[PDB]
Amino acid sequence: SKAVIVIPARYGSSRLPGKPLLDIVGKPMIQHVYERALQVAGVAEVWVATDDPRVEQAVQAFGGKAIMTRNDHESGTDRLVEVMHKVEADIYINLQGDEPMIRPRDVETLLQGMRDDPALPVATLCHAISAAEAAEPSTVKVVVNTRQDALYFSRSPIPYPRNAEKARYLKHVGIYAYRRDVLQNYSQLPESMPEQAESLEQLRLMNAGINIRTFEVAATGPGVDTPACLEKVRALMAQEL
Amino acid sequence: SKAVIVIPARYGSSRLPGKPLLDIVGKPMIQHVYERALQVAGVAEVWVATDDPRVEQAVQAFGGKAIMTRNDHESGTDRLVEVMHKVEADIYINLQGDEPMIRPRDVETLLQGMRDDPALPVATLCHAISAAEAAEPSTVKVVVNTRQDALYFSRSPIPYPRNAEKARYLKHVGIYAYRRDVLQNYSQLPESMPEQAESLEQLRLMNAGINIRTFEVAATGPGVDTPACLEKVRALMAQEL
Ligand SMILES: Nc1ccn([C@@H]2O[C@H](COP(=O)(O)OP(=O)(O)OP(=O)(O)O)[C@@H](O)[C@H]2O)c(=O)n1
Ligand SMILES: Nc1ccn([C@@H]2O[C@H](COP(=O)(O)OP(=O)(O)OP(=O)(O)O)[C@@H](O)[C@H]2O)c(=O)n1
Ligand SMILES: [Mg+2]
Ligand SMILES: [Mg+2]
Repeated sequence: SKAVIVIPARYGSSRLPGKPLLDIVGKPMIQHVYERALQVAGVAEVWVATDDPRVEQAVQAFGGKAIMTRNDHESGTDRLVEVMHKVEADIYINLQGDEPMIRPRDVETLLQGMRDDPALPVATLCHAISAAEAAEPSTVKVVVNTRQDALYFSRSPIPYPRNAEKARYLKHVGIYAYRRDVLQNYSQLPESMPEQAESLEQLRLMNAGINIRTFEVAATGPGVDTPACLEKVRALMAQEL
Repeated sequence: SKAVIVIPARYGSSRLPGKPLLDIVGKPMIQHVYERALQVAGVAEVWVATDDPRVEQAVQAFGGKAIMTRNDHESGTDRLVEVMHKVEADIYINLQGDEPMIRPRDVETLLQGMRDDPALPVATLCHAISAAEAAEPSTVKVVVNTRQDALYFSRSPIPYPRNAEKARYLKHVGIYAYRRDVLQNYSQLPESMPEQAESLEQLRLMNAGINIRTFEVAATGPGVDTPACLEKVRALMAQEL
């Protein structure tokens, strides 16, 4: 059971452009992710999937695996599919490039889930959040059953707060562990109505009966989209040491 | 493949005491439901599960079948399990006692779904609704996959309208079709957190990985909850004549 990590790092960014080559305390964001990916046990390879060369050059610079990919992809998942075709593996882990504060142990937990249950198509992460945090649509909630299998993913605060005291929310940490086969019969997947309405690509798998299991971890640090928190990333990154 | 129809009709009601016996165009509400259930093809038995002797009598009064049950039942569902033990069948259909405007064909569509797939645990119904309606916490929304399997049931507008033009909604028509086995292991099922927050008992099935398939129908007539709705249906059913 070989497993590899893939890190999508497009240059073009609607919000903050060239977001991956951004300097977070001496290193380019993308590098922080790479180094951390390298610390994950059980992984045979760590690849960065890029579309622009200013990234590929940046990556090779620190000696990272730089595989060039199409500059047309509408989503990460797609770009990952293209890499699944050239880099052989049983398990693919997709780590976003805008999260320089990922926890190598969280990833290990994710990959362990895949290993503990071979029949599991996809694994992903989540963590508890206040009902105050579950209000913001930028935040994505997830609800699961006893087996931790995902029921649904939404921008709406689910479950609804009827008996509000009994409500418990879980943010969804956008990392995924895919079974090679899943990626292979993926391009054939048609976009679902919930997907397009919600603007959540993972719902394209649920539309197709493809089970996704969630794994809970501790409140994770901030991602990197808002240059405002970007100071907290640097401040937390810089402090972290 | 024997299938029976169960109609829970407890005497009690926070706003319409005796409700099952309320008069709509000449007959007590419960009768309407019964007569309509009797029109459904493929059903071997139509039973009314009650908790009161006055409710029992009335049903015997017009030639219907009745069965007394624990007056301490907490829910129409838990009342059904008790009937599952006395009346043998492979499929159980639970029709509400406060919905005299049920459509015999909708139930047939429901029973057919269970028959077309022996492996299906439970089947239910739904129907399209505007986003303006879906806003009401009072209305239970449901979202499904390509095979029409339910992903989640909530009072929150799901799917969330990120790209509203893509958001299409379904109101959950609360009728059920239970495979005998499902009812046999029901009392062992523990209440789920999502079920408690949203106050939706069907969510105790999903928490247990027990698939529920939804079938779409045309917008259904209203039930009898408050006396405004009572006069609301009374009218409808009279102008139908
Ligand atoms: N076609 C795409 C889309 C996304 N990504 C990658 O997926 C991660 C996060 O995606 P996202 O949050 O959507 O960032 P952007 O794609 O740049 O869009 P935005 O800035 O608005 O969030 C990043 O590593 C990004 O480069 C990618 O490689 N190729
Ligand atoms: N302990 C119970 C609870 C409910 N039911 C039956 O389940 C159906 C619908 O129940 P519900 O949706 O909960 O409506 P009500 O409970 O009657 O709402 P209210 O208390 O406000 O009248 C009705 O046929 C009702 O008689 C039952 O037989 N026994
Ligand atoms: Mg991002
Ligand atoms: Mg009612």
